[PDB]
Amino acid sequence: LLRCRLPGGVITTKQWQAIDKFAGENTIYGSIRLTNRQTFQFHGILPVHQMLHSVGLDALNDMNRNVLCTSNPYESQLHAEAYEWAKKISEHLLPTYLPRKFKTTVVIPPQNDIDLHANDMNFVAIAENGKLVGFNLLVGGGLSIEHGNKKTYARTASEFGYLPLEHTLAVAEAVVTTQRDWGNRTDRKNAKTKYTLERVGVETFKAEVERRAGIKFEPIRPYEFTGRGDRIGWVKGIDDNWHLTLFIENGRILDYPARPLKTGLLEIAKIHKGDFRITANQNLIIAGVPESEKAKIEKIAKESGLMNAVTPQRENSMACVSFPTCPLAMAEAERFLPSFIDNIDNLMAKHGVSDEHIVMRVTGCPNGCGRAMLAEVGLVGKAPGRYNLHLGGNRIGTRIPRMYKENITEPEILASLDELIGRWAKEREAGEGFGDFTVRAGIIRPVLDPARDLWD
Ligand code: SRM
Ligand code: SF4
Ligand SMILES: [K+]
Repeated sequence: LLRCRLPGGVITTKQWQAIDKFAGENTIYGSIRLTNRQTFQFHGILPVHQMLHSVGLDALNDMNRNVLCTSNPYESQLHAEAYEWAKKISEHLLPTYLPRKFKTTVVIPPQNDIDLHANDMNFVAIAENGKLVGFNLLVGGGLSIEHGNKKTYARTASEFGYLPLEHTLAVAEAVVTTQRDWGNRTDRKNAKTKYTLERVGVETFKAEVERRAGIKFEPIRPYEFTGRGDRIGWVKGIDDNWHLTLFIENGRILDYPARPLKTGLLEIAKIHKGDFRITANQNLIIAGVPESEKAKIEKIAKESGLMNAVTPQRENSMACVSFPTCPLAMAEAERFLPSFIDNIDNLMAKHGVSDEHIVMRVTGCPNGCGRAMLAEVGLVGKAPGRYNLHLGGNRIGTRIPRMYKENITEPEILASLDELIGRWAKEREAGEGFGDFTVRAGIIRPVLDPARDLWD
């Protein structure tokens, strides 16, 4: 288990060739596993640092995780600056010993693909005239819980306010240090920013950030999100450039019989002009393809099975690694997802909603790596073949799903979803999401204040 520091998930093709080689000749699984934090992982490393170092990559005492950045903004020009800022916060936060690991993102509305509410510190980009002018700071998200422990909880991030671009690093540092100092010194399970905020108060925390940063936040500038999914397929970028996002189930890059995904990405990397972007959804964007290069790239991706069409449901589903490599796994996630969505696809078709989607996620244990706690339908592993079923989140990821059923099996999960989806298909309003609907229809009470009403 080695993991690289790759802000915004942008990786060059040169770097891609060096990791593809290593993955194949020096690991048990021979795979490249894209993670939901925009970086990659090798599994079963049988040196790695000199390999990383040689292509300019570095492997992260440091309580800092990979800083995310919206990978494919609708206003393509905004990416360059937002990415430059992600990269700067990354290097800036690089060595203080934090009580718990600190997660940070730079978001570009209206896309919340980086799933901000799962993170400690978030900078929501505010642009004017195609230029970033500042950020809206949201602080305090975290998804990890412990089964049966009502003192733990998933929490969404809180809005602190707006800050001009210039005050970015000072604020970033102030948040880190204030969590570092105020973080719970007695228990590690209460040491996350989300716990500290609830202990001292958002306002008490905010006032301190201001004092330390040397500024005063301005009121939050309007922003809204419309989704969290990737833009699978070709999208027009700036100039004559195009972006091809490839759907990769579980982000597992390996050559399968008749679907050489791994060789396919290597072939593309060899003729690709720009670079690649690893998404927060475990997919890969072949970025900056000249219009003239579209057919060449598409030809390879197509041959390799990288462009095999899947349903919208599949494209919007996610699972953590879990078995066989995770030591904390309670139930299958990655290896369970595919056949599981095979089942969901059938139920979707049975209900005439095959063109629809439900943000469906499966996490192998309460730690929550699969981000099931921000899904419309989340599966939290409890034991082999068993999961806690949570319902009631939303498409954009701003609501925590309450536990609906506990410790049940797939046949039981499927039987419950069969009935709920059927109701949704027939009783929903125009454009109404499944999560919102379960809450509107009274199928599940909403979680309005995580720290106080997440547990029944
Ligand atoms: C690879 C990935 C899930 C995936 O399939 O993509 C993952 C994989 C692993 N996670 Fe994670 N988590 C991943 C994103 C996160 C997420 C979601 C996110 O960050 O977007 C969270 C939930 C949000 C949160 O932090 O609250 C998450 C919360 C945890 C926790 C709980 C931490 C806590 O505060 O309690 C742990 C366990 C721990 O460290 O105590 C952890 C533990 C672990 C490790 C590294 C297991 C371990 O501690 O030894 C899991 C490794 C499995 C394996 O064999 O590879 N992981 N994990 C993600 C790696 C991200 C990265 O590149 O750094
Ligand atoms: S959620 Fe649990 S099982 Fe899944 S990858 Fe994270 S630690 Fe392992
Ligand atoms: K994926």
